[PDB]
Amino acid sequence: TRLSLEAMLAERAMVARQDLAGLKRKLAGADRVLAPQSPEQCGRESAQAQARSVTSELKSAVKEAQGLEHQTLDFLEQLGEYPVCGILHGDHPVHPSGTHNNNGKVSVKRQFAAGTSDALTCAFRFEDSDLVRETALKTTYTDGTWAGFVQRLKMQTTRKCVQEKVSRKLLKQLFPYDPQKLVDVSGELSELVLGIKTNAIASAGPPYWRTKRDALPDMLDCVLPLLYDHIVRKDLTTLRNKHPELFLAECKNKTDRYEVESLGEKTRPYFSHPFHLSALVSVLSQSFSGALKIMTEDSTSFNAYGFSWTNGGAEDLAIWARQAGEAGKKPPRIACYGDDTDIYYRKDGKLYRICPDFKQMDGSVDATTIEAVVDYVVDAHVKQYPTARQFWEEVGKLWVEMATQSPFLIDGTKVYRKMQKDGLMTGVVGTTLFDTVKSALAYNDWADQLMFGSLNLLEEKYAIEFFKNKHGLVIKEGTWKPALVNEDPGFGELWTEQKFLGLQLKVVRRENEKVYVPNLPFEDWLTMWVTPRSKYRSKETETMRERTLFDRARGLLVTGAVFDERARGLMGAVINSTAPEVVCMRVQEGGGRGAPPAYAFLTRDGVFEFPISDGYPSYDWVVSLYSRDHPCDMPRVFPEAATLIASYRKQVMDTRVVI
Amino acid sequence: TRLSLEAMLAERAMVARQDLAGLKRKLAGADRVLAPQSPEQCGRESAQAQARSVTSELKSAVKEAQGLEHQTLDFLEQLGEYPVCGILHGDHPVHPSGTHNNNGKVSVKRQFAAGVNTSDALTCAFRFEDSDLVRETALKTTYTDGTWAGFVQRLKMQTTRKCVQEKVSRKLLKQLFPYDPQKLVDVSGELSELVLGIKTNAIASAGPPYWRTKRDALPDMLDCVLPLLYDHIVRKDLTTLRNKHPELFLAECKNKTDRYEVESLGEKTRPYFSHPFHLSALVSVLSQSFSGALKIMTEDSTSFNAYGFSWTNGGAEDLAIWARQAGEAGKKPPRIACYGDDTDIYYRKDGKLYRICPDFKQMDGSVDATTIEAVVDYVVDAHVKQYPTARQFWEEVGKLWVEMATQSPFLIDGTKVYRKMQKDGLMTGVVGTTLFDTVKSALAYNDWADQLMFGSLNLLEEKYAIEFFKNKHGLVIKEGTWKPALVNEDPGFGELWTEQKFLGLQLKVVRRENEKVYVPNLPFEDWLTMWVTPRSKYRSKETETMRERTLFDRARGLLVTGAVFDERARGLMGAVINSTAPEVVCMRVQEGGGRGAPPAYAFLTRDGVFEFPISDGYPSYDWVVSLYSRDHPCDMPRVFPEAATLIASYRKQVMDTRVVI
Ligand SMILES: [Mg+2]
Ligand SMILES: [Mg+2]
Repeated sequence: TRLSLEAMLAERAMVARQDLAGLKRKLAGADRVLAPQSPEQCGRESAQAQARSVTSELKSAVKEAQGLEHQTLDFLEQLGEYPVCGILHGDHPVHPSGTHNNNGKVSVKRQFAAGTSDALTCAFRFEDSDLVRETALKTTYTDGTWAGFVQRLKMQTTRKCVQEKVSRKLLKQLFPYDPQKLVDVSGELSELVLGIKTNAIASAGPPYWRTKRDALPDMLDCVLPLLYDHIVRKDLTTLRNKHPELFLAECKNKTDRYEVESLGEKTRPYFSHPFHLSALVSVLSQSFSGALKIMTEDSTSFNAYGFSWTNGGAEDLAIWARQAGEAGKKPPRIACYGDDTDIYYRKDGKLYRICPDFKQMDGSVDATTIEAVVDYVVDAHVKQYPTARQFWEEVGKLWVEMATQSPFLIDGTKVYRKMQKDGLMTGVVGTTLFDTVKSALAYNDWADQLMFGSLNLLEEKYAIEFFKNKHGLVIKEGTWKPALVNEDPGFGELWTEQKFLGLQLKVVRRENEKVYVPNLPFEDWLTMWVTPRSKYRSKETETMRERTLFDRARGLLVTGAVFDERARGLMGAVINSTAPEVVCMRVQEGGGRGAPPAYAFLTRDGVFEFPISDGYPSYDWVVSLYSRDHPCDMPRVFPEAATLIASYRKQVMDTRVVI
Repeated sequence: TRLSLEAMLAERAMVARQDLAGLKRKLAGADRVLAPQSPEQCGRESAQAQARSVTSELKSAVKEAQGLEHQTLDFLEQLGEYPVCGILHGDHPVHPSGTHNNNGKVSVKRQFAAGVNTSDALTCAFRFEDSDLVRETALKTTYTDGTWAGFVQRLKMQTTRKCVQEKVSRKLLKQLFPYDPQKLVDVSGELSELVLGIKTNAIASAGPPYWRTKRDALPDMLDCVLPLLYDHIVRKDLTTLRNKHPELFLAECKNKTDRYEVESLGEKTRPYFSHPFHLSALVSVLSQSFSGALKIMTEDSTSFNAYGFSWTNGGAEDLAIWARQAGEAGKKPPRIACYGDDTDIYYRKDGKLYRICPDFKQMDGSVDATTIEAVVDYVVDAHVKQYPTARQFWEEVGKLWVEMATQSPFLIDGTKVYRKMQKDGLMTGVVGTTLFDTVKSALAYNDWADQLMFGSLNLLEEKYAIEFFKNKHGLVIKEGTWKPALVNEDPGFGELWTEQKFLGLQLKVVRRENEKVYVPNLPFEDWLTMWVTPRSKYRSKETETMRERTLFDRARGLLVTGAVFDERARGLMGAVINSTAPEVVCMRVQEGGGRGAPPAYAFLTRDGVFEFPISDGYPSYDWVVSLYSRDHPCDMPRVFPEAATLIASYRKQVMDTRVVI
């Protein structure tokens, strides 16, 4: 008696899905269920050479833009230099020795490196050569450029803003929430802070200069109680003046997909705040976003922050939109998510959709909006939990400061500050909500003006002037183009050609029912496919790179690529060309279910889980994800994999037989 | 990727306990709770040299004994050679290519290696204990493969003894071995699910034709051989299978690596038989179900069965309560408990309680075929009476069980296949060995007890008892081991019931709060023998960390088994625990499901599974006594009370959000 044979089998299975050579051998000749795929266009040698040619040209384009000189930073206030923080936690300084330290002053260095071929090689292997080359040459995943970084930083720290007229009553109307879903912030702080969610590998900011996971004990055990003590004694000025690095941010260039042709003019900045400040404010921010209604749940709400497409969401959007009324008679339907908007109105009874773009919206976010949002979120909590009002009002003051006036490093030891409170410091906790409110306030006023009779605000020329003069918002010319909505699309038809949250809305068939699903043209799926958000990693083994392609193919199929013939066929070719042992190996990501899709708005929580790491997204299964309460199993690539790997298939052996 | 800080901390803690360098640093100034310990007696240098001298002398004794010539194997029937099994499972033969194959015939090679156990534990004993005693104790016993000479000598002894057929019926077995029929497994279920329920040792040999560990051979056994076996059972066609694939019924006769007395290495090495996995797993359905249903003597006063007795949670005291019911010899029934070849006998003479603990000499040679067949029939009948729709299948399995216990062909060394000349004599290692031994012993002691009631009170005396067990039951009682002892029926704190052992342990009373607690006990010298003779040989790639952690785990196991109740044994184990490095105490460990390897002693609990509460606690007197107490639960003390927060580098501080500012 050590263990049951059943337990023995279970343990053998765990080890077996870790033996790639063993999986290869045991899956040999197994029945494989193949996804639909496009036919091969060229051989491995040609596909790889064609991908290398594109990559070489892009590397050259990046190197040239990265060589451009950049403007001076004179548009910011200069604050001198900060001393490296000396606070100790036990045996070590919280600011690690010999890092981010130039002769005792805090220092940083911006990364603009000039360093994706695997996915591009696949696209050339299975898709049209000219189309793949032309698409892949337009966009690249890059650190960007000094010149474009400074240009964009200037644009969002020097804009003339308009202070919004906003009150708690108005925000209740535009952003209703469920008070019973707010976290009880009159509880103990440690336990509240331990509840916030964040990215384990994101930077903890100054003074930690480490990942959040590495810095977490220093933040929790050492800095947070120090911060708390000075908050409640109203003594933050002493802490700031003695330990300025505790309130210092870092201004960083965002590595991202960028258009090759504007690399020299556009790289997006964002700000990385100290871990203790962002974690503390996240208690309010994440509690509030968790409690917000979205527009499909409450027709007075302008909020789409929280909207998600699966489980009927896509159709919820359309049902909500069809309620839009005749302009100048009845309310339009306006949904705001960060700087993204979906606008519906009727003219002569016909439904129209507008999907305009703001230019560098964060530069237009005025300080009055920022303070009103903080006050609205704080007041929501203290109305429900009034015994903790004063503590969280102090936190709200920290939040406003972080969003508007934190000092920050860029490159070297020079500390900077924005000249004015106006302009949102992108990346601060709550960025998305600040953007959403500013947009909704502007569109709410727009809708009021329609009811006042100014129906020419339906027209681009006057709309652009209105948003600029009355709200300090820049609507990109050419983006205000009302489109006739196909209100009840037929099978395979689009709602409109416009995108919201990065996706089109389409109707497809399941049985004989219409299902609303996300969609994109092939070229847009291809752009995402060929520009993975990962740099050359020598660590990445052939097996890991092979598995990455499989996971990314699954992710795009679930996001809607299964509903485009070519995109579906490309992802299917990737899946079909994945080795059996790579399909069936044990994987870490997704809790062993396989890495979830990159697209953030499939579900409200943001966490999507594949049912199994060795399934693939068939049309039927993905459609079932977008249908309401209509479930389908994810199909296995190798139906017999479990028993093949275990080298055992149960046979019923009856003990009751006559002998 | 996106996680709560709470989950982030939990994940950090997991990583932290795998980083020995980090643990060492974070536990450096940690406040340590010390177990009671003996003081250091000599330095490391002197302790290692003294240990080296002992191992060197033992290695020499073993090599010489292993050189002794062995007697011939002519006392067995010889059956020729068997062909290597050719059955394929998918892409491979069930009998691995290029192993156990001599020109197409099945072959084995007995291992009699000259490597003893390790010297780490012996070094600790020299470090913290008296030099003469450690040396004298260590020279007496060694963990060894044994010798050819002793192996064959012992094999002959248990395959050639004249046995006495027992007079036994289902009615008598019901009387001596009551069981709960509702606890029997429903063997009219589907066979696969029944076989997947049996428990065995993942790394034991799967036997012929697999020649692999049970873990490695399991899919071959389950998916390939078992259904083949099943098909031939239900078609009454086993003869076809045996004649075509004889390796499917072949056993291996093996020398048991074990602790052995150095001075008898040449005369005594234990044989046992390793049967094919498919046979032992199939029969284990009945055997393990039956032992799960058996009553033990402390639950039913008619039962002679202690197979299933366990010491913790009041068991030790249950034994004493049960024993005190023994009556005046020749007037009222004694109290007799049988476990394998071990017995505990109680009777009263002039009202005074006496205890006998005799030893059988190689009892398996004495187990007669009538007893074996009766035990199988009783176990089968119990199941088919409770589950009558499966009578015929399990009656066929019972026939296989009897063959495996009495007549399986077997290899020893080379290709020669042998068989025991007679049915009599139990093939030690067959599934059910313990029960077969237990029934044979109980049948004999039941007859002994009957003779007392008939007036034969001279059977209380060794001379007449030994003659009776030989002549009436073919059992050999070892001279000098029938020595009735006055029992201390109500021992005071620190006092023994008797100095005798049962299941390897003495019975003692100790104090907990203000109550008496009955606990297992041993003299220091016996704990020391076990401590210095680990059941493990030298293994390369066994890092110092693993070796240090093994000493820690073995010290815990001995303390829990009863060493905490002997002052010197407690002090030696405590010295080892206290000298274990903090990072070794607090590191993450695999054994015991992350709680630390459980004690080697098998009878702490009935199911056999013992789990430590935490891998970084130590067994204090208070905690161990609580395990033997009837309910009284106690927490296992941590060696480093602050380890968790030190390792996490975080200790919660209450920060009130309701403050006025
Ligand atoms: Mg848009
Ligand atoms: Mg005994």
